[PDB]
Amino acid sequence: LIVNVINGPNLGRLGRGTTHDELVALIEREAAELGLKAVVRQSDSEAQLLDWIHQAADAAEPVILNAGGLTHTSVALRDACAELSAPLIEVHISNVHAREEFRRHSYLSPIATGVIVGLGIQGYLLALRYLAEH
Amino acid sequence: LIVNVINGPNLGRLGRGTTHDELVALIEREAAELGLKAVVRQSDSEAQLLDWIHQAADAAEPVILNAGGLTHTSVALRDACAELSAPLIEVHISNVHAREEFRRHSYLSPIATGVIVGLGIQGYLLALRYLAEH
Amino acid sequence: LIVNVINGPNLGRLGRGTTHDELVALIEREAAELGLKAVVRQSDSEAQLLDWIHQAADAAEPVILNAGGLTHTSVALRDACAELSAPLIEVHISNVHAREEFRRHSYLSPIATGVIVGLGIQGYLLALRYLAEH
Ligand SMILES: O=C(O)[C@@]1(O)C[C@@H](O)[C@H](O)C(OCc2cc3ccccc3s2)=C1Cc1cccs1
Ligand SMILES: O=C(O)[C@@]1(O)C[C@@H](O)[C@H](O)C(OCc2cc3ccccc3s2)=C1Cc1cccs1
Ligand SMILES: O=C(O)[C@@]1(O)C[C@@H](O)[C@H](O)C(OCc2cc3ccccc3s2)=C1Cc1cccs1
Repeated sequence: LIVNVINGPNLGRLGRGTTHDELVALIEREAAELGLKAVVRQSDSEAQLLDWIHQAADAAEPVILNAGGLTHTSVALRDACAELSAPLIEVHISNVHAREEFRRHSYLSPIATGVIVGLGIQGYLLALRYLAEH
Repeated sequence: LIVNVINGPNLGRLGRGTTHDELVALIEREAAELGLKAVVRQSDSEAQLLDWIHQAADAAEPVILNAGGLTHTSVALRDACAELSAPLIEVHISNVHAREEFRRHSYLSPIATGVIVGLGIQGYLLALRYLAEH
Repeated sequence: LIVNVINGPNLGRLGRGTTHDELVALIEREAAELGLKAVVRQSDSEAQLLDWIHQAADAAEPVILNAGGLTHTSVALRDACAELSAPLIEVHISNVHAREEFRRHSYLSPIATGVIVGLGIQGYLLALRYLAEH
């Protein structure tokens, strides 16, 4: 049943139209409809994100991760994620391939099961549906 | 009146001749002379720096930012700064163009109003004077 | 007598055969045999690692540093380490030259006294022995 949705730096600033709290609500509702339980967490702290990934590794739970800027920069986060035995779906709200070159490189994509970008907040919901059907 | 001066990693080690406390004193005095209030904050924690940038975004206040090593490495910090509606002045005490190649690239400069480097601690004071006259 | 052994992100996950606690035990025992005192610390937080490096700088104590993913990414950590007056030995358990290209670049190596990689946990013990004989 359990899927961990982990949001990284700046994701708490969503909507300041959809706020981060509203995103949590949308994800939780969709998870319920799919027979899952979504646990949604956000932090601007890499160490906090690492701890949540460690917990998912210990629990053998899947992760939907939007790491924000750390996607492009953090080897530590990638390496934490490499311990996950369950699927890892990388999500970006924006199309990271449509702006600065540096955003087109992700440390996470090579070790993720898959990646969804540019489909807005629905990307999280589509990631949930992937996990439900697998 | 209010200008946020935000110092990143290692800036607390200044003078260990001018210490970070002495830098705060110099900035506060100059701000007073210019009819401004400077709020000076330093942290080695990226998450703390992000929170201070978020607060400046919410308050529509300008920021003078010396991000230390994060200047060259942090997309998360750049992205937080992109939310600022008021001016962002990037400051470096040292001339970052006169040593290692990696220091000559800043994630902040492309989104800053302007950048002052190599003028020592006076760089902060000159940034204050820019904001006062604008 | 005192050598600071500082472990960065993900090192707390060792053995989850040798756990991080067992690594601490092995290092402490070897330090004792060499007439040293090893102080072993681990954190997933860059800010915490920076504080431990600052303390070693203030105490003029040597550092054996395995920075984990931050080895490849953190200018802030490198810059903190540049304040150290005593030796800095960079250690990696794995051979960082035998996998992804990005692991073959270290911000720490150019400012370290030396570097040991790929010799497993014994790398820490060999670093201790270097410091003991110098
Ligand atoms: O597309 C993403 O999900 C992304 O992982 C791309 C990543 O390159 C960037 O650091 C980021 O962080 C930069 C941000 C921009 C922004 C705009 C409006 C409200 C909040 C935020 S946070 C985000 C996260 C995004 C969320 C929404 C659009 S991008
Ligand atoms: O020039 C800067 O302001 C800079 O943002 C350049 C940046 O590349 C570097 O990570 C850093 O951080 C490296 C440091 C060096 C140093 C030397 C003496 C006392 C404190 C510090 S902290 C600094 C910050 C600087 C402050 C003073 C000189 S450079
Ligand atoms: O070789 C190292 O010491 C290294 O600094 C290499 C570095 O590139 C990597 O981020 C890391 O962090 C990735 C990790 C992998 C792993 C595997 C088994 C148990 C724990 C960990 S943590 C480590 C630290 C390592 C420890 C053991 C093997 S690599």
